[PDB]
Amino acid sequence: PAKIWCYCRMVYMPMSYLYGKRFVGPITPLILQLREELHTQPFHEIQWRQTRHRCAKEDLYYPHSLIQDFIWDSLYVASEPLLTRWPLNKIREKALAKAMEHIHYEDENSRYITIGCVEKALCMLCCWVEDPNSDYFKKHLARIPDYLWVAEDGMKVQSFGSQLWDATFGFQALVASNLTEDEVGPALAKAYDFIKKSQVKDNPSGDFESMHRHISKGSWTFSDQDHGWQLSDCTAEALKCCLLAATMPQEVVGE
Amino acid sequence: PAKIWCYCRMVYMPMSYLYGKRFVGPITPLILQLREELHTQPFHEIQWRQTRHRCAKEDLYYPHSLIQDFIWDSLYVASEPLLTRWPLNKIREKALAKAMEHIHYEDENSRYITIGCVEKALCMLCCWVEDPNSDYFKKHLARIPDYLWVAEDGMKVQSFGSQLWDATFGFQALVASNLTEDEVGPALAKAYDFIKKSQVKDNPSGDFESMHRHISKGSWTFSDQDHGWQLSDCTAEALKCCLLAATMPQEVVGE
Ligand SMILES: CCCCCCCCO[C@@H]1O[C@H](CO)[C@@H](O)[C@H](O)[C@H]1O
Ligand SMILES: CCCCCCCCO[C@@H]1O[C@H](CO)[C@@H](O)[C@H](O)[C@H]1O
Repeated sequence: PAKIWCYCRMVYMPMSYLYGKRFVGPITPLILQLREELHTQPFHEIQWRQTRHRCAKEDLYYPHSLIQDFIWDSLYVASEPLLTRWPLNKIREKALAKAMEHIHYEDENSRYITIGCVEKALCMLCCWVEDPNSDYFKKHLARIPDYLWVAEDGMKVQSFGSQLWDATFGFQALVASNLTEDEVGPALAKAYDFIKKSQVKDNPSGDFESMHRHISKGSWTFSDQDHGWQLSDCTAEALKCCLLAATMPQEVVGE
Repeated sequence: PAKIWCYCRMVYMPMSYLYGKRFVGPITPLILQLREELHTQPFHEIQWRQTRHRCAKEDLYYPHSLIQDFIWDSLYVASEPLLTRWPLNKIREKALAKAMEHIHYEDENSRYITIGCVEKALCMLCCWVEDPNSDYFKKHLARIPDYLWVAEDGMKVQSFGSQLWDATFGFQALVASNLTEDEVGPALAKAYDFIKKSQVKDNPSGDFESMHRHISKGSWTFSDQDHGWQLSDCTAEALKCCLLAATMPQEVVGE
């Protein structure tokens, strides 16, 4: 796990837990009346072992390799006959406990504003199926309205914040443009103090080192300081903005 | 196989071949309209892995042991995930060929009047699914009317012949009973010549030895000489009959 990308590691881990637990949601009367119209054949009177490899020709960009397909096919008969009727209690329970503790340690350091709407939505189910009555679930439910957005069309969902990146770009554009009226000074200061306050300085809570994470020291995020994720792209623009504002007079922009 | 009983070995071997080939008969319109009324639940909408161990309390005489059930459960996941989607070509083909050649070598020596109606019926299907157009199948079909029988009730099926055993018992009873009228001599001779002709003297065709069979030399069967199966029960009565008839005068019973 210390080799794969961070996004894949944080997305597939709840998927791994859900697959291990084999959790299925309750079959409401809507589900039974809607599952028939979707499939072209009867719901329960079809096969599933040979239906696993059927890729559409419209949504196919990177086809699977022969080795990957062979590995998946071998794993299907290696795991399902074994860890479903005679599951290894020790191994499976340790894996589930490690996944749960890793998710709990990750969300606390991320202030429950974890990367990705899909990842947060899946983590909410992952923590709800473990304890429907807790405080982590309630706090996850509380940050849900932080992603909805409205536009000319109906309500949409914002994948992640981008205020810092656009603010830095706008500040750079304003300082590069000639100060004709010179009245942009108050706005420049009122943005510069926010930029200074947006710097992430504290280390992640707990043993962030040796936990499949990288050291963060005076780093910048892409969305906001409440996330605490290092990203070299935004830091490079922030440093340029700070250096360009450094040569500006103190009496006009402030400290 | 040289350890188990002969009847079990000759009965389960066609069962083994049928299970290995996974042969299923054609689904006629009668089958689809009759498979629904039998099962209390829908035909295809039920489970089968956990339905394997459900023994009735009326037809249970020798319950399965824990070790036997564990062995079957382990074999179910050892064989089905392996030898159904990725079958060992060499091992399975050699096993099927050996079963076919063993059945063919056994039926030729048995003159197609093999032991048991169920075993013969299963062997007929086993040889038909291999070659519907042959001579062994036709000769098996020709000996079918050798088992049907009629009585006061409707037509029945006779599992095996018993003419020799009853003939020996009747001959012993007649010779033990005092010859009052002494006119039973012609009948005694007309039965004694048949008894002499009923002795199995030839060895089974081919290499009967070292083929999971026992040596037969001047043995007797239970049904008729056309079978060629050693049985110590009938031989003991036949020897007693021969010895008791030996002391009888030659001029009255013949040679
Ligand atoms: C030291 C070996 C102990 C037995 C291991 C059996 C194979 C692992 O398999 C698991 O083991 C569990 C505990 O026995 C059982 O519930 C089942 O056999 C199975 O779930
Ligand atoms: C020397 C190994 C050759 C490949 C055999 C793999 C194990 C045998 O097993 C069988 O072999 C088939 C033929 O390859 C494959 O379809 C599957 O592995 C299986 O059906």
